[PDB]
Amino acid sequence: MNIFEMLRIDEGLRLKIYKDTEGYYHIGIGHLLTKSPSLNAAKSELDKAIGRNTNGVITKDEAEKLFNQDVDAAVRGILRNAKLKPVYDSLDAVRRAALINMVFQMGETGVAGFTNSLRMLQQKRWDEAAVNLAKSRWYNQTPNRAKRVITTFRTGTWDAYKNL
Repeated sequence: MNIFEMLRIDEGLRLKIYKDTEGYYHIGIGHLLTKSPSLNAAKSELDKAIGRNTNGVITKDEAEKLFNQDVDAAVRGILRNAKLKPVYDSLDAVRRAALINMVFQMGETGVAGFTNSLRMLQQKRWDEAAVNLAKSRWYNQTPNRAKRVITTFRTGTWDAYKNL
């Protein structure tokens, strides 16, 4: 199992513009188009990202292309982040995958704000962090996903994703 498979599970794959749980427009494999109300705005951003006139629809290859660029940017974001870097460098390979997942979903900025949970992960206090992490809007809005990542940090294995 790896980060691409993991996120492919959590995000799904939609070939047409769609709204995610917070009503924002996306496409592909959890690719944020725009934060605004305009489908037009969204269609606009989509064409600029793809480089062609899409008319709100893209191919699988196109989606995978944005996906690879997005995974790439999440990792780089973590590495350039003063609050995130040390945490990530202190973790094992599986746990690193869980942090990249969070970053991909809510942004560096949103993750760097889980201050207390970050300290706990850094100290290898697995069960304590998992409870802290669950005290969040993030867990209350998308509990099944949040749970999967959380057990992941807890246990350091892919158990939560096997059978998916």
